[PDB]
Amino acid sequence: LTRREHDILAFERQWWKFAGVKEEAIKELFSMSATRYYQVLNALVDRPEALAADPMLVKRLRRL
Amino acid sequence: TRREHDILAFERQWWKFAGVKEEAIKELFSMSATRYYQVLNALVDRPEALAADPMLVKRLRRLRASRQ
DNA sequence: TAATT
DNA sequence: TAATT
DNA sequence: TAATTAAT
DNA sequence: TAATTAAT
Repeated sequence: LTRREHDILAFERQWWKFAGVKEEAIKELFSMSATRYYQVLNALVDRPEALAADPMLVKRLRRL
Repeated sequence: TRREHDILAFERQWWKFAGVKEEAIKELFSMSATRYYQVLNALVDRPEALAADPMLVKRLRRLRASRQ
């Protein structure tokens, strides 16, 4: 289906631009490079206050 | 520790975006996300997929070849 | 770039 | 330590 | 003593 | 398109 494959290419194309918004947001919200954010992120997941402050978040993230 | 605070809300709101992405998947192609990801790996590695966009497929192969 | 200096 | 690397 | 993607 | 021990 080409009339539906054309839709599929756009759908993932936009959701790519959103992670870019996250990258821009992280840079302008924390004055940090976008990946050092993720370096300490998985470390703080394995801390009891992280699983107490927001359970579903750390649950999904630790699941990786 | 207030940086830790707003980071939690940040990933929380972008977790909701992932949730919005899941619902967008379920109501645009009538497809569960699991089979959606079961075919995504079978389509990105195609000659036509690489041809349409040079950066998209390259990022997809590079990042998963580094995470795994 | 990214903890490490 | 503290911008600078 | 339950849960959950994921496997087969 | 569901099932099921079994894994983590």
